[PDB]
Amino acid sequence: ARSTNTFNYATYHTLDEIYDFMDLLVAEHPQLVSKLQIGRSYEGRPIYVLKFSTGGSNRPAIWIDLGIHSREWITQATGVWFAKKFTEDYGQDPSFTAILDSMDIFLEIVTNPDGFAFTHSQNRLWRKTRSVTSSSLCVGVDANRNWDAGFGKAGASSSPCSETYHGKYANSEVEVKSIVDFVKDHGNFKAFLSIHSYSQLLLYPYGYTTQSIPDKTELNQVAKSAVAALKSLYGTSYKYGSIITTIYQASGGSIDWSYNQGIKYSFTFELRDTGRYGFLLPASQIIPTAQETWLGVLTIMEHTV
Repeated sequence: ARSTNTFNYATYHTLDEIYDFMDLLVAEHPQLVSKLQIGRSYEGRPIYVLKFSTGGSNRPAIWIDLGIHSREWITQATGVWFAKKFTEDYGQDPSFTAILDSMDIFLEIVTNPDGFAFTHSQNRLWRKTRSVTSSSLCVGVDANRNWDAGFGKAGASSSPCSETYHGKYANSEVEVKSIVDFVKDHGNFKAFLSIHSYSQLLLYPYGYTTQSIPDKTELNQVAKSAVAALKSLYGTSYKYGSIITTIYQASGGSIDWSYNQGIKYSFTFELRDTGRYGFLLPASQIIPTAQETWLGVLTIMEHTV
């Protein structure tokens, strides 16, 4: 509210509160955090990214996006906790301190602002963007099927009314193109993590093809380690593997795109739970979910540094 120290991390927040939170955090830690606007959503809402850095010029970076699918509230709530966590652990935790002393972390808490606002306003289970097409009465695109990676192939729908509609063409959604341009312009990202829910899974490329990535052995071992670390707090069990062998074929996914850009450490997290509550995860599970997930993310970060 008035300070990130009085902000209630154990409850779900609206878009305005999360945006106010960003300004508070930047005001409290000006030498570490800065807020960047990488674009504007379809409905004109600013798209913000928090940059955590201790200095340098274009240092190797880590990308983390959450809430690309709006109804997955546990992701945006985890993102807020993450932001605060970075500021409290720098200079306290030896490992995280070493990471921030050599690398920058870019965090996008609300990747799909329009959808998020909608879930609070009209439909709690809305997942797509809110772009309109004259071609249909239906609204929105599945932003995680809109990337240029096997775009339009099996694992996505060509129907505008579908929950998995991929869009008219790759990167048609400004919420996606804003990330694409930013990452390509930066040119020095080493890891790309996209957070979702639910299912308790840690996945790596690919989803659109059965082809195995040349870094499978390494990513599979990193995934195994991250899962072990995450489980150490509350015993939460995760499964890991490539997207297509673990779930099913899925085209136009973000990490398939990032990996094809040369970002080796591309992973997607599917948080709690396994179905008991699903997308409506109780607010009482926010902090413990965030705490365990942190352990997994840091593990991946340690391997990138």
